[PDB]
Amino acid sequence: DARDLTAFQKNILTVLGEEARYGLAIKRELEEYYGEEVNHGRLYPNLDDLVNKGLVEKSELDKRTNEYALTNEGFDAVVDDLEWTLSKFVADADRRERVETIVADDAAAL
Amino acid sequence: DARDLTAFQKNILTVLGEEARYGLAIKRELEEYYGEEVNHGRLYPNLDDLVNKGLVEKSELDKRTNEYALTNEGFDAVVDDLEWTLSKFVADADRRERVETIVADDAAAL
Ligand SMILES: [Cl-]
Ligand SMILES: [Cl-]
Ligand SMILES: [Cl-]
Ligand SMILES: [Cl-]
Ligand SMILES: [Cl-]
Ligand SMILES: [Cl-]
Ligand SMILES: [Cl-]
Ligand SMILES: [Cl-]
Ligand SMILES: [Cl-]
Ligand SMILES: [Cl-]
Ligand SMILES: [Cl-]
Ligand SMILES: [Cl-]
Ligand SMILES: [Cl-]
Ligand SMILES: [Cl-]
Ligand SMILES: [Cl-]
Ligand SMILES: [Cl-]
Ligand SMILES: [Cl-]
Ligand SMILES: [Cl-]
Ligand SMILES: [Cl-]
Ligand SMILES: [Cl-]
Repeated sequence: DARDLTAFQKNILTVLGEEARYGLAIKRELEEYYGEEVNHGRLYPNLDDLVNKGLVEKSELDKRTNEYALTNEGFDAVVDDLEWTLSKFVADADRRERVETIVADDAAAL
Repeated sequence: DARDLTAFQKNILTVLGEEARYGLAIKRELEEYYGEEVNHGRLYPNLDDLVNKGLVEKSELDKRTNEYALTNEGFDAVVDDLEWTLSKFVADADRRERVETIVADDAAAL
């Protein structure tokens, strides 16, 4: 089950929900989120874990470079947690309008 | 600091984003999420941590019942996580359509 993942592992999945990324690209995406450095020794063992759990697939481009992508299971985990989060956040009309605005503005910036 | 919370602590904040709740009520909402029992020894020390961080307020009610609610800081942390999650998930028009359906269905069920 994916609901037991650590916050750091879920954030990797969130990053890859946007698009498949090289390991180094995931690291900088996480660093922009956390506002502090993400060590190589924290990211890559957790990438390994998610690959072994069946949530991420690894494509070997070169020695010292790989691309990571969500599996179907991984995407299901991302959508499952988003649904649960929204089921609790969308608690009244004001909350509905707030999310509608977030999504619309996110779309506009694409 | 809020972006450094554990998955369990973030899930507590999510639960209280829906509405204020007694400790016992938080426990069962989390149990429904995880599909497994949540021990008192895990929930309550984490609630105390969130209170100490200023993200939850503990209202001590009559006769040994406590009710927990988000502070303004706690609500900020829930929205900030949701915005980051949505910024990564809403990557194209089909992703936007899926989120908008989830939000609308949730609102309709209220
Ligand atoms: Cl965690
Ligand atoms: Cl973590
Ligand atoms: Cl990349
Ligand atoms: Cl890599
Ligand atoms: Cl790169
Ligand atoms: Cl780190
Ligand atoms: Cl490594
Ligand atoms: Cl989520
Ligand atoms: Cl759900
Ligand atoms: Cl509504
Ligand atoms: Cl709101
Ligand atoms: Cl956790
Ligand atoms: Cl979480
Ligand atoms: Cl309650
Ligand atoms: Cl209890
Ligand atoms: Cl109760
Ligand atoms: Cl804090
Ligand atoms: Cl308090
Ligand atoms: Cl964001
Ligand atoms: Cl989609």
